[PDB]
Amino acid sequence: HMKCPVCHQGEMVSGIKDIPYTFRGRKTVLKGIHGLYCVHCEESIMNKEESDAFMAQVKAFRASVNAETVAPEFIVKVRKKLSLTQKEASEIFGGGVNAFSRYEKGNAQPHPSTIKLLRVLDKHPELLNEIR
Amino acid sequence: HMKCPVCHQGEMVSGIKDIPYTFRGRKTVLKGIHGLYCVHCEESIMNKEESDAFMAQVKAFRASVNAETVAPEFIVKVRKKLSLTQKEASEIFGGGVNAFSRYEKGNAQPHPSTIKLLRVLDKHPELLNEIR
DNA sequence: TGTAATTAACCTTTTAGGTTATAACT
DNA sequence: AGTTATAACCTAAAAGGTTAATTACA
Ligand SMILES: [Zn+2]
Ligand SMILES: [Zn+2]
Repeated sequence: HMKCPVCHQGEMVSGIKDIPYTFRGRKTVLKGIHGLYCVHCEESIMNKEESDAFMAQVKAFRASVNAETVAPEFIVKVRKKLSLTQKEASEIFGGGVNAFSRYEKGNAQPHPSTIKLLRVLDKHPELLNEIR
Repeated sequence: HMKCPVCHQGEMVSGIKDIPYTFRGRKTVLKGIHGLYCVHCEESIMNKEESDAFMAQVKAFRASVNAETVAPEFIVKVRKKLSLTQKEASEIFGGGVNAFSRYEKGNAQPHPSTIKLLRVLDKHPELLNEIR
C-alpha cells in the first residue's frame, strides 16, 4: 500500500502501461510495461527486472531509428578500410574520442556530413590523404 | 540608489567591469564594460547603449573564434560553386534550414565533417552527384 | 509589387566533446 | 604496459525546427 513519493495523492498499484517514446522524430509505444503506477499522477516505479526490460526496449528502439539512415556495419567497414581506429576516426571526422563507438553500436546518429563523407571515401579512399 | 533586484543586499552602482567570456574553449576578457553593478553580487544592469555594445563584442568574439577553424568566405564559395542555395546545402550537409546562414555569418561552427567534406568537394565538385 | 533568399530570435532534443571506469587485447 | 573498444556521465554547442523580420531581386 505504498503512496506515490511524487504527488503524495495516489497509491502505487502494480499493473502495466503502454509507454509512448520518441527519438529523432520517430514515435513508438512500448507496450504492456509492468511496473508500479501511481493512481493519481505519472509516477512509476519499476523493479530491476522491469527497468532492465524497459531500458533494453528503449535502447533497441533508438538503434533501429538510427539504422534507418546509416547502417552501423557500413561505418565500421569504411573505418577499418581507411585503416583508422575509432579514436583516429574521431580526430578526423569529429565527435570526440567516443564518437565512433556510439555510431557503430547504433546508439547515436552521425552528422549527415559524416555519413556523406564516409560515402565519398568508401568509393574514393585515396582522398583521405587530402584532408587528413 | 536602486537596490539589487537579485540579492536585495547590494546597491546598483555605475561603473565598469572586465567581463570574462568563453566560447568553444576560447577565453577572452571584454574590458571596461559600463553598467550598473551590484555591490554585493554579480547582478549587472546595462542600458540599451551598454547592452548593444556588449552584445556586439560578444558576437564579434564568437565570430573570430569560429573563423579560426573555418573561413565563412570558404563556405559561401564552395556552396555557390556547387550551385546550392543555403536550404539546398543544409538538406545535403545537415544542420536544418538555417544551418548555412549561421556558418556563413560566423555565428556557429560547422561539424568537422562538414568542413572536411566541403574541402573534398571544393577540389572535386563532380563528387556531389555521388551523394546528393 | 510580390517571391525567393537570407538573417534573427528563440525553443527543445541530440550530439560534440571530454572524463573516468572497465575490460579485452597486443 | 600501453592500445582498443564499450560504457555512463557531465557541460556546452550545434541540430533541427518554428516564426518573424529582412534583404535581393523577377
Ligand atoms: Zn502520484
Ligand atoms: Zn545583488
